[PDB]
Amino acid sequence: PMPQSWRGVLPCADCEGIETSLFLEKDGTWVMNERYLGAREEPSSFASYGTWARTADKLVLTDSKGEKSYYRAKGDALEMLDREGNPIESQFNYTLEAAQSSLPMTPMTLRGMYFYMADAATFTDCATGKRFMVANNAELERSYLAARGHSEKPVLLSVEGHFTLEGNPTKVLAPDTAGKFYPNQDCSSL
Repeated sequence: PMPQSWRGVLPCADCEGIETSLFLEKDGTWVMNERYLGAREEPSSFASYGTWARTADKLVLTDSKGEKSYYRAKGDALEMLDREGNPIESQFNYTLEAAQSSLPMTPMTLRGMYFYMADAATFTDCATGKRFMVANNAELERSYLAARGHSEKPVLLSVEGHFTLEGNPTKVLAPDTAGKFYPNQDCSSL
């Protein structure tokens, strides 16, 4: 009671990965194929065969040259082990590699002091105190005015938006939703 064909891509110390496929045959023989993605090696792939014996859950593969290797089949998974039964493993990191890509377009929420005047909207962000330009948007500007009443003062605003590049190439806040102005409050309040 166990499957007879396994696939998977394993880590390559010198490439994108190794396309691995193990085939367990009825006649107690096996054949393995390894293909190197992103190869800089002559034979982009090489296969191996031999006979296999399986104990309870363990599996021992003896190749065409008598060289052994071990696996433990837990479900649909086939784990590579050392002869003691421990799984062979590698430690993985989490590092962002320098690359160049465009500013995200995913909207995020922002809390800031919005201020519009003479076709120029600015938004002093409560969180970083930094102040960016807000892409012109009729409705937003209307609402702002309608909320600042008898005063030319900046109004707290909560809007969804993302940063984009505009002309004058300069960062600018582009709204993604109607705003929600809060006239009486400022950043400190809640």
